[PDB]
Amino acid sequence: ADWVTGKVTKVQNWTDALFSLTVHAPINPFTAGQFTKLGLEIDGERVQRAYSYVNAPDNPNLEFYLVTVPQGKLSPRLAALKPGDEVQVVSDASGFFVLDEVPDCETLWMLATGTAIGPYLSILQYGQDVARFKNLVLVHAARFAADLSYLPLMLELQQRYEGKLRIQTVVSRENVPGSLTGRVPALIENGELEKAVGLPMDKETSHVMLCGNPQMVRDTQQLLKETRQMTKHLRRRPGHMTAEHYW
Amino acid sequence: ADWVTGKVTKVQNWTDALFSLTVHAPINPFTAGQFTKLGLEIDGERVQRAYSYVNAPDNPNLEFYLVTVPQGKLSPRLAALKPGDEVQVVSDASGFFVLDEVPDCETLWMLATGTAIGPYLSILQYGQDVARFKNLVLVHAARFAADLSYLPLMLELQQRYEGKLRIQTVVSRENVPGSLTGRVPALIENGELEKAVGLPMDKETSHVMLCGNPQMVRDTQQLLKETRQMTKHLRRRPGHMTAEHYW
Ligand SMILES: Cc1cc2nc3c(=O)[nH]c(=O)nc-3n(C[C@H](O)[C@H](O)[C@H](O)COP(=O)(O)OP(=O)(O)OC[C@H]3O[C@@H](n4cnc5c(N)ncnc54)[C@H](O)[C@@H]3O)c2cc1C
Ligand SMILES: Cc1cc2nc3c(=O)[nH]c(=O)nc-3n(C[C@H](O)[C@H](O)[C@H](O)COP(=O)(O)OP(=O)(O)OC[C@H]3O[C@@H](n4cnc5c(N)ncnc54)[C@H](O)[C@@H]3O)c2cc1C
Ligand SMILES: [Ca+2]
Ligand SMILES: [Mg+2]
Ligand SMILES: [Mg+2]
Repeated sequence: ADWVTGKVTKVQNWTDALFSLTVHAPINPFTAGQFTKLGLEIDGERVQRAYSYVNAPDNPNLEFYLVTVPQGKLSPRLAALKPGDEVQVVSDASGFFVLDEVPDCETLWMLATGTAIGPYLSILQYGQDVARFKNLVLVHAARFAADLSYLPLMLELQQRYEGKLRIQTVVSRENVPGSLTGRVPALIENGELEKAVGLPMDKETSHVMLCGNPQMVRDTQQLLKETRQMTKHLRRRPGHMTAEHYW
Repeated sequence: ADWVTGKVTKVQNWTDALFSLTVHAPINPFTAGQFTKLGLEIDGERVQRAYSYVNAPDNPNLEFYLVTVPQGKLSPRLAALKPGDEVQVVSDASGFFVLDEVPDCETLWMLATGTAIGPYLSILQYGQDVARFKNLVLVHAARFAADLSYLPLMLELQQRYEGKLRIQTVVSRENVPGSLTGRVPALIENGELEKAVGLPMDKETSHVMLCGNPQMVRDTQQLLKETRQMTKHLRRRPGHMTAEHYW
């Protein structure tokens, strides 16, 4: 896994914990939805972690949306980077959370918690290989309204897609006009998410991508399996769900 | 002003300085765009200030979007209210920043700084008397992206308006994907706002509503007069610009 040297060109601090890095690095071409590994030297040793590309692959402004994990090894050090700093970038991207691995369906649902919205933003900004889906639905769940860092881009995407892309934000406990409140699995189970979006999530019409918090991913997959007869998708055994856990 | 007792039902703290109150109170009917006055007793005397309704006239959740003016007489005390607390509400709404005072035109531009987005949210949520406008453009200018409190609602509105409504964010003090950087008058003058929105601002096609900071309001009015032969609108001298300053 050889690497190249990236240079930080922008640091955007969204909240005390959330930031986006913009980096220029001579990486190889990647597929929208894939991740690389970013690395710094910590206590005399190379430390690296996976981070998804937020940018479309044809945009050389590499962008990563991160949360500072308390007591985390690498994230606080990435949080300390300034424009002009170097960071190590693995030159070939990894991952199967990509349209190439998503079967045709009427409605493609894309569920993310927190910083796990990245891969959907890469995919949606790139805008290729989506003609075969009638509907696209992006659901961003975060703890507070203040944590929904890509709403302006989301307004841009919604307009671009002319009604084909439907977007819904979810917050944990706040009452926020325009957002749903609560857990993604609970909002699926009680019908509120589907009512808000105005499209069903079911085996006949949907594929569901799930990205980020393992509890959200696990609980949602268990719910859809037990209550909607929806299965994990495999090349050899076609199904309805594609997942990428962030931990 | 004849008043009623409101009960705070919800308080949403957006930022250290921004908050929205929700109130139940037996007010008289109001026109979307109008304001009332909210009041508290401070050192033995009744103090009150004007606040625009954010809610549509048929929504009993009376909602006000406020900035805490540091050491302001009333706003810090309103920021201290908690659900269940009482607040004084004037029962007859005031103001002429309403669609019945807006002349027919092709594109209605709604410009607001900071908390002055309220009257537009009332108008757009009620969604009446807008058939007559081919285009609606809502420009929310704030200092930082963290200050754009109603983006989830704006995204909801943009979706339901099926392309009629265009939402544009402007942030003066940083660069955020999907936002325009700068101040409203400069961005009108240099074509950026019109470029970002995708529609012209001119005397043939436009009416412009302006709400909030008096410097934004007067600088913009002066620019459009000198530069685009657009004038302040009156019943007796029909023109292109409607204004409401917040101080
Ligand atoms: C494919 C993939 C893509 C990813 N993309 C991103 C991304 O784009 N942006 C991003 O911020 N992170 C992303 N992550 C997670 C990232 O790789 C790191 O795990 C994260 O930055 C924490 O690393 P650390 O060195 O600071 O903490 P560590 O010292 O490694 O401690 C991490 C421990 O905390 C946990 N952890 C990881 N993330 C969180 C979290 N948010 N909350 C609570 N615990 C957590 C796990 O339990 C882990 O064992 C991704 C992970 C994977 C597997
Ligand atoms: C018709 C009308 C509608 C209004 N609607 C709202 C609204 O919906 N939400 C809202 O937050 N304010 C609104 N305002 C302002 C509001 O009436 C008060 O002036 C404000 O809350 C500050 O009062 P205070 O007692 O805390 O400050 P004071 O002790 O009276 O000091 C006043 C100073 O506060 C500053 N200020 C006043 N209003 C604002 C503002 N909104 N943003 C930034 N600085 C300000 C000015 O610099 C002013 O000189 C509106 C004003 C008018 C005239
Ligand atoms: Ca009229
Ligand atoms: Mg809806
Ligand atoms: Mg645009």
